[PDB]
Amino acid sequence: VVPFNGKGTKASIKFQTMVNWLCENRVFTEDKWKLVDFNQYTLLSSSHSGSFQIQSALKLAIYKATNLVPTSTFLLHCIKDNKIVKLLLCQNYDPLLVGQHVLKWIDKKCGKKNTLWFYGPPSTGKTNLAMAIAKSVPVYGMVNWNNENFPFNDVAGKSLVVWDEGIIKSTIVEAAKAILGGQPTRVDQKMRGSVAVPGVPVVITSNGDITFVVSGNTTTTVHAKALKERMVKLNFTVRCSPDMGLLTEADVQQWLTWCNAQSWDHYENWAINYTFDFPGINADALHPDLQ
Amino acid sequence: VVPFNGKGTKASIKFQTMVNWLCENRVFTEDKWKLVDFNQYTLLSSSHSGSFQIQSALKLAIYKATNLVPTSTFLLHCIKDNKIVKLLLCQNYDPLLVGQHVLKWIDKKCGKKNTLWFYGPPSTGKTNLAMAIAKSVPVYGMVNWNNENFPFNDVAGKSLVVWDEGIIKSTIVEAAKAILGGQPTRVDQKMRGSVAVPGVPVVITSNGDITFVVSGNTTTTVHAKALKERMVKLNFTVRCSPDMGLLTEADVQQWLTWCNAQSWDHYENWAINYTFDFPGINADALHPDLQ
Amino acid sequence: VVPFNGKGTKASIKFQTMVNWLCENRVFTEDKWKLVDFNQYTLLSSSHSGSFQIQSALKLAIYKATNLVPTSTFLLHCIKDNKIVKLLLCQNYDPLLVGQHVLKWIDKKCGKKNTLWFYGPPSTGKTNLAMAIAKSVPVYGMVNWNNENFPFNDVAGKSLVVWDEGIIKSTIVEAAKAILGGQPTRVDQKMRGSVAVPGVPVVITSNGDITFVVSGNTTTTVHAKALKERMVKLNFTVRCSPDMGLLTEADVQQWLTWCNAQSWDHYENWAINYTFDFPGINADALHPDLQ
Amino acid sequence: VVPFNGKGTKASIKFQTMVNWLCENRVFTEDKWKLVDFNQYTLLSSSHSGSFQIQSALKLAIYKATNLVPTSTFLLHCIKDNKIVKLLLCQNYDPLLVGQHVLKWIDKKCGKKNTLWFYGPPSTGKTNLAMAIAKSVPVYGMVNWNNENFPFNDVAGKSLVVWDEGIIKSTIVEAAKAILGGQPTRVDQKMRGSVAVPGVPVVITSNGDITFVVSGNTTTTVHAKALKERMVKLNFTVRCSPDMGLLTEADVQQWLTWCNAQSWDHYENWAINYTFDFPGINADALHPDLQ
Ligand SMILES: Nc1ncnc2c1ncn2[C@@H]1O[C@H](COP(=O)(O)OP(=O)(O)NP(=O)(O)O)[C@@H](O)[C@H]1O
Ligand SMILES: Nc1ncnc2c1ncn2[C@@H]1O[C@H](COP(=O)(O)OP(=O)(O)NP(=O)(O)O)[C@@H](O)[C@H]1O
Ligand SMILES: Nc1ncnc2c1ncn2[C@@H]1O[C@H](COP(=O)(O)OP(=O)(O)NP(=O)(O)O)[C@@H](O)[C@H]1O
Ligand SMILES: Nc1ncnc2c1ncn2[C@@H]1O[C@H](COP(=O)(O)OP(=O)(O)NP(=O)(O)O)[C@@H](O)[C@H]1O
Ligand SMILES: [Mg+2]
Ligand SMILES: [Mg+2]
Ligand SMILES: [Mg+2]
Ligand SMILES: [Mg+2]
Repeated sequence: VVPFNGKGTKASIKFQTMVNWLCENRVFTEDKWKLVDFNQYTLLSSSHSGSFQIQSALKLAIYKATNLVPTSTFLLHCIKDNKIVKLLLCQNYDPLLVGQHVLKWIDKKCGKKNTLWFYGPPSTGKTNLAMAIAKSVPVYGMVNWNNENFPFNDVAGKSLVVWDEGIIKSTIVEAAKAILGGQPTRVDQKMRGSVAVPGVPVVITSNGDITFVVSGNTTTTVHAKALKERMVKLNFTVRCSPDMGLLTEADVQQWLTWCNAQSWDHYENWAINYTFDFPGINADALHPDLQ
Repeated sequence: VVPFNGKGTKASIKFQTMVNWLCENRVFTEDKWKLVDFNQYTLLSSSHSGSFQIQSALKLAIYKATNLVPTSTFLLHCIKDNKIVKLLLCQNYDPLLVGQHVLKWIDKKCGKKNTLWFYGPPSTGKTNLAMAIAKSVPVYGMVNWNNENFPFNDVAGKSLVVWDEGIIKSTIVEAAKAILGGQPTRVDQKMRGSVAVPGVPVVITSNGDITFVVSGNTTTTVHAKALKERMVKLNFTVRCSPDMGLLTEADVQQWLTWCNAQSWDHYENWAINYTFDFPGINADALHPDLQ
Repeated sequence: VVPFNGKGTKASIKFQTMVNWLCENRVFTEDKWKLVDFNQYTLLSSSHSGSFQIQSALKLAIYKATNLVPTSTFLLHCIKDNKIVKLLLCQNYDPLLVGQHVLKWIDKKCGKKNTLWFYGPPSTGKTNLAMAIAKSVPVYGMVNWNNENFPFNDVAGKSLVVWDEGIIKSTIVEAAKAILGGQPTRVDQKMRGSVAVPGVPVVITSNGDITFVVSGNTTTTVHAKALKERMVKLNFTVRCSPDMGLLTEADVQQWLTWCNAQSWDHYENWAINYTFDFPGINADALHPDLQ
Repeated sequence: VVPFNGKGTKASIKFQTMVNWLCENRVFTEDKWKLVDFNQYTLLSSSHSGSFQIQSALKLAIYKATNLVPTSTFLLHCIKDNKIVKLLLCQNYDPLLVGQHVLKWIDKKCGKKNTLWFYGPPSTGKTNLAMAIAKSVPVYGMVNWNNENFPFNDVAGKSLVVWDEGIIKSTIVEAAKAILGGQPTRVDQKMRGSVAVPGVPVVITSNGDITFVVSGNTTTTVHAKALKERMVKLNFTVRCSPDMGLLTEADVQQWLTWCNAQSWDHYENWAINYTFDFPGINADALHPDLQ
């Protein structure tokens, strides 16, 4: 489609430049704008026009970051000292395959297996890898912030949804299957006009088996197969020492950048058959620098 | 206290004999009365007096069974062929200590540890050992039968309460802590005019860990300590042939009688300080009749 | 169990004789009692005692008919001229096998398969063959009489439940799966206090496929596997003559009496594995009497 | 069917005699009993037993009069002077045919044509003829008495239902089709336990075409065909002078008794296939008495 030949004024060009600046510097909230540039916010908020422009530019930046640019782009751009690879080696997992799977999963290139699940016993490194990952995406949401009766109230405009120490009830199990597999909600179909558009990755950490759905004062098992069809499970069964601090965006960015450079030939070999359980660590097919 | 000098008539003695028969024949409901002796039920149901007497005698027999006679008397009435012993041996547990603890627990002689917990993965023998105990006692009740919002609605007049594959919610945890610890409910305290209401033993089977209380869409571990003060845990890990069938009342009675017949020296050594987790079988402490 | 040695009076014996008379003559409602014997009803209803006795005897007779005497005895009491065998032959079915299956089904001896489904184009005999078994049993109930939101109100005390031109909605599918399989509800288990409560046979006639569950304005197939495990399906294709005539209980009694006397091996050879579709006719194995 | 062995005492026999007296003398309400025999009512109301017996006898007499005895028997108890025959001659109708049709319709022998409709212009004798036939039957009801939302709430136990100056709305048109066609409501089937327990004759008088069903603020015609099927119509197109007075029970009884013993041929052919409109006179075939 040939773009419309409409020509803008100087104010429109400056507004577009400000939107580009907002998207470039990963500023997506009013508080972040105040913390990053108080001068521009103060100058803009002196009139009605600037107040309208702030909201309009914020919305446009959200849309551009979550719809027009791949999420992995806000993930990229000597590896043995990284904390992420050491953590993934402690729990006997291959860092390269996990990184490639994360790269493919955050771009909605894994099919119906839209959910990533972390499982294991207390202090084993789970809300630390999930929340480092979440802090590197442009916008992320959480199920804990939302109301109990509406756990999926706000999923549009987000790059990731985090469910921390979560359990699935029979009241919402029908809705969760829609969001854990990537199926759009009905209202998203209605306003967009198509049958499937938005999509959103989901990451879950828990201490117990979420395949068991609580019904009343008891538990059922009839929903196990459908839930297992849509998840990839990792076992964090090795406790970690308190010698490790918080995981930061730089560590995960470096880890993913290093993973993206190496050979991908192994990954699609697994991609013929996506398994519920992630493959375990090997030694014949390990990366030479990781030894 | 010297009993009152009241003298009964022929009808009173007949009614007392009927109550004794009802209590001795282990019949406590109208349906079992019709099934066992339809002639007497039909003869009584011919007038208002007989209809009143049916309900009065049923209530009196229930009270006598659940309050005046210890439950362990009903349970009591070669051993290799017993399925209970083999099932408990396959699960790395000593049948003798388990039997002694069951005998002491059903009589409310364990203190604050009023709950028995069976934990383990699918088909390992748990709704089997529990519902043969439930049928070995005069009257038992289920949390499953009760309403969702009132799990502990009916506990008066019961010798046992069974919670099958259940989960503890945060909206009912306050009543759960009281009922699983043997603490009498406030309504019974008010109605009976005393603070010495006995309380009912509880048995729980589950696939997951019930010390993680379901709150909202997450699980909390704040109560995990307190619950551990009121429960004894048994792990059922090994699985069992699909050929062994329903376990029966005769097997439970024989196992409990044989357990009671032996010595009672090792139990009170453990009873000095009760442990949350039931100890496993010992290599040399096993009874000669079981080695 | 030795029955209670209590002895009844003359009035008790007369009441028991009246209950037996009510059972023998298949009188289970007040209107039928008035129609059959107005003299005894008028004599009894002259005082409070007789009015109480009427209801007591009716309840006892219903209970004895439903729970203490097998229903097949009420059905049991040349064959080429019978209408039922001709109707079942027109639809390419063996009347002997159908009769034996009906006899085993009405006594709750089929396990999980408690439902009988008649399906086909209109005017093919479905209501006729089903509402003749219903009139042959002592007491029968109808799903159509009950409320729309509560289709399973009166299922206790019934020998058969009839669902005519029925469709399964998504709101009642949970209770429908339980009732069609012969399992009891929580209320029945709690009131009886026996967990093992017998179910009631169900017969359904319909013009469409009832495995498609109505949800909203759509039909779904997520329950089509559990429903087929509980049902036996017969196809009524051949249209019937416009002067077929209303079927009579005597025809059903004659057909079932003839079927019960014949050999059974051709039934339990198939009864190891129950199929969703009823086996079709076989001229080689057809009984020589009705050739 | 054999009556029960039970025989009554003196009190039971006296109660049965009192019930027979109540049924014979056409006393079916307490006010009628006080008006006809105040002495017996006063002696009965001395104690609780007589008060119970009064209600029991009234209910038994009502049931006997409305279920065990044909209605026409209450109606079958020179001919020029009769007012009914003169009125029917002034309306261009054959009195013999009307009498025979009334006799066959009061006994529920007309099939689906359970309703009788009188239509015509103001003051032409219609609340007259219809309320003189209702005075002859033991017990009758009226749609006027009942609530507007539930016009057919109390129809059990009546020999006739009168709908005076009526009109059919779209809210109840489904229920009326049951009453006007003679089919039982689901409540009657539920309580009695059968499929076709009762059926009540209906008589309707109106000044307009009742086949037009009122819907909202407009009129529909989609229900006309069924109403035409379930009804028989007469045209009272001639008004009457005010000298004529009321129509009594004696006139109706004499008219119906006279029509009962003339012939049953000119009706028998018509009963082969009923027409919506009642045939008019025919001087070719008219009875010599009134000719
Ligand atoms: N805010 C923090 N600052 C420093 N170290 C932290 C912090 N949070 C967690 N850690 C460390 O990270 C490791 C695991 O913590 P965490 O990732 O929260 O565990 P987890 O498996 O998610 N726990 P749990 O929620 O109890 O099942 C431990 O070594 C902690 O000491
Ligand atoms: N109804 C039954 N009839 C015959 N045998 C049975 C029955 N139920 C259980 N069994 C036998 O008992 C074994 C244990 O079953 P069960 O006691 O139900 O296990 P469980 O651990 O409670 N199961 P689950 O509820 O899946 O955690 C089975 O493997 C069968 O061999
Ligand atoms: N009341 C009746 N009296 C006489 N014959 C009847 C009666 N009802 C049905 N039949 C006959 O029996 C046959 C079966 O009719 P019926 O059993 O009502 O049909 P059905 O299979 O339920 N049809 P439908 O409900 O339209 O799918 C027809 O050929 C009818 O003529
Ligand atoms: N209460 C009465 N007292 C005396 N005569 C009456 C009475 N009611 C009716 N009549 C006579 O019966 C005739 C018919 O009246 P009625 O039967 O009420 O007519 P209708 O056509 O049913 N009425 P409507 O359509 O409501 O105007 C009258 O013209 C009177 O002669
Ligand atoms: Mg955590
Ligand atoms: Mg179990
Ligand atoms: Mg039909
Ligand atoms: Mg009028």
